[PDB]
Amino acid sequence: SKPQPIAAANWKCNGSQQSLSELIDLFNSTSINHDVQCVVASTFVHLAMTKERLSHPKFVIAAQNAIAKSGAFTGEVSLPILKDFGVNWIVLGHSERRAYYGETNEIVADKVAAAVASGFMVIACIGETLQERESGRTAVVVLTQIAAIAKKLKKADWAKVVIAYEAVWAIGTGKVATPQQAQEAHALIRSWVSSKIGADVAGELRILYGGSVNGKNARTLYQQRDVNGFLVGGASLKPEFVDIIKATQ
Amino acid sequence: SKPQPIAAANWKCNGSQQSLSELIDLFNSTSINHDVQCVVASTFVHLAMTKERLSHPKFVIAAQNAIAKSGAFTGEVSLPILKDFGVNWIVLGHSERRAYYGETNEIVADKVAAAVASGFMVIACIGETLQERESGRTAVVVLTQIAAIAKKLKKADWAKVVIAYEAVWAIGTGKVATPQQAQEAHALIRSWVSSKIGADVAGELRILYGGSVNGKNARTLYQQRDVNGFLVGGASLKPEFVDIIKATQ
Repeated sequence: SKPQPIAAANWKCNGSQQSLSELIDLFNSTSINHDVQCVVASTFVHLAMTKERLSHPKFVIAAQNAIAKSGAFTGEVSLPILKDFGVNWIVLGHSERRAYYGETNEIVADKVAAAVASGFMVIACIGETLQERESGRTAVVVLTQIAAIAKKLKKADWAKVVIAYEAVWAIGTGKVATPQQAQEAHALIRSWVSSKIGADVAGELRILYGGSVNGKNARTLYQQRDVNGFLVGGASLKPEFVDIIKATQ
Repeated sequence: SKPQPIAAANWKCNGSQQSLSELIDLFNSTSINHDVQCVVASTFVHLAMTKERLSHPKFVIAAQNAIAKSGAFTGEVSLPILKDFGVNWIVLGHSERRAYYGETNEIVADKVAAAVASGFMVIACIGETLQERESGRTAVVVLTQIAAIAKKLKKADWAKVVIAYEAVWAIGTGKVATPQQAQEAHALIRSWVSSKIGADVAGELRILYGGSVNGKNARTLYQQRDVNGFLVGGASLKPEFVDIIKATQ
């Protein structure tokens, strides 16, 4: 048995007010009989409606991104802004931001540490591409990313840290990730944390699977020793997200 | 005559729920006797409240950025999302996003083209830096930037285009933008438009001044022939933004 699992919805850059309203209420309707933190990471635009319309005691809201401080940064949203808005959870370092929007390992780490310092619960994303997996660089890449983050934190910080292992290599590539492959990656990350931060931090840490997660595959993913729940992409916009949460029992 | 002026508030990455609420109600309180579009560009997070709480007939809400389409773009907000949210104005290509967030001339142009195609009113920002100006490259840079935008648009598109001339070189630098320098930038711009797009377009086009504007300089800036209002930064978070609106009379 395990730390409290997390079922996190990464809606990404998606939703309409009507589509999202209905999903929120489906989420509200769910009876969750176990301890699980559910999280909905909507676009910035949708944070208001979600905050107001989502009333479920097991759900919190998150941002999908931020910058560290307010000021002369047109188009961007900052941590104190989110904080003032009552958002206390945030996803940082998503593969898409690292790929498209200039988030290097250091930029992500700095954002994580800034969010940790401001009181956020952080879902810090790491993980490797297909090309990196196929060139034998899974451990090099993933451990590099997490080392970059961890050197910006101190022990106390890890209470507020969640690590999402995005198996990007396993999303839309032909390669469907087995529970074993998932487990093998999560084990790698947990051993690293044990060895580098300590076995007590490693035992408390939630490591989320953020490859392709759906209603069908979640339970058998979740059952693996070192999988503590999920950061869900496209399925999180659908009813089966409920079955993903249920799969964390 | 001058076309309808625009008084636009760029809040940049600033505001709390309480601070912004008070500011919005001041804006609601204003009595505006002349024809002017006031626009409030808040952070994505504050769009819901601004929309809900701003009730003034001369005001519209705007975003400070978007990407073209919805999808797997964690952290970003798209044009369709904004549209579904009732947001029909947008500021694109702000100096800060060009400087910090990878927006080349092409990227801005592409965003502007997509927003226009989507039915948005677009405040497209151009302008040179202090050292561009002091190397004698004002006209090179500014006309380069508008050309990159214009080549992706067609004639009928321009009814939805506003140009904001950001006098970046004049904000916090010690260099003083006289009304004469504002006017000659604006004239360069409208000349270009007249000569490259058409004198009819150029006569209808709002070219907003977006160097340092405050309640004290605004009237004198407005009275220049080629200035059609303002994209105000710091002063837009303050009461004197009302005086800036009044100055477009």
